[PDB]
Amino acid sequence: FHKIRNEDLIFNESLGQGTFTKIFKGVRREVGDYGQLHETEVLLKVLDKAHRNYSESFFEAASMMSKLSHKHLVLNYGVCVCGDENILVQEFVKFGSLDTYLKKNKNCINILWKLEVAKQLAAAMHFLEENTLIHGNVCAKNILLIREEDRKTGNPPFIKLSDPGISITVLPKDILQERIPWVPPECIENPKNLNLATDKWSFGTTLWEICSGGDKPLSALDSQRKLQFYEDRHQLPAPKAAELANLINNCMDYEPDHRPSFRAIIRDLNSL
Ligand SMILES: Nc1nc(Nc2ccc(S(N)(=O)=O)cc2)nn1C(=O)c1c(F)cccc1F
Repeated sequence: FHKIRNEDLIFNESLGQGTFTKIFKGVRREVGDYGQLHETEVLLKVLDKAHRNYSESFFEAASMMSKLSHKHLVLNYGVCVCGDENILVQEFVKFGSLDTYLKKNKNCINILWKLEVAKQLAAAMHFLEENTLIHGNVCAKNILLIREEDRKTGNPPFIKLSDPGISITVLPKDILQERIPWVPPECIENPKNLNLATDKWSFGTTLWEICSGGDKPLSALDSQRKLQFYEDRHQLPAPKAAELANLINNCMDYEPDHRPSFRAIIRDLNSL
């Protein structure tokens, strides 16, 4: 990972929180191509000092996303570990997280938009599966909108997948339970069961989000009732716009070995 100096980073407005992290929009002063000076918008993820003991996992996440290069994977510029800080320096995606966008733009997102976004995410996950690289936290909040759909020029929307953050393999059990139903049942049973099939399940949950105008599945259930939801083998209800409900349920198969490959997922999406 490229080391960025604290003096080249300016912290601006807060953009919320992650798991044991605080998030800020910022600026990186840098020498760019041809020796030109740039002051570039960046996204700064800051591990909580009180949780410094997660630093390794915190950075492993980013390392995962930077192992390979792909048009649908967020770019990491580097890290800042000056002083007592553990900072990830990431590309700033103009239009933010997909769940927020879906909530704010419900009455203007049709099935074609959601189908294109789903195909793009499936392409990213197929790229990861071919490379046998586990993401571990596919969710609408970790999908970032680079470009809005412009039906006046035919331009589709364009999305990227962000980093998964601290792995579910080291997170406390109560956080994992709160992450039902993105975390698959075999990972509630044993977080060391993290596997490629995990991302197929979570991809299903993410499709549910995309089709549900940004609602969170099972948000009305507390952690104990989410646990029991998995124990009684329930599936998510079909979204009102149910065009993708069969694919959602096929991805959210309680048998991990039965979840379809992302190539079959993509064929399914293209058939619609
Ligand atoms: N890499 C990245 N870029 C952005 N851009 C962004 C974020 C929020 C807004 S706004 N005004 O709240 O709607 C506008 C632009 N986010 N981002 C992330 O990794 C990220 C994430 F994945 C989840 C949550 C927060 C994040 F910050």
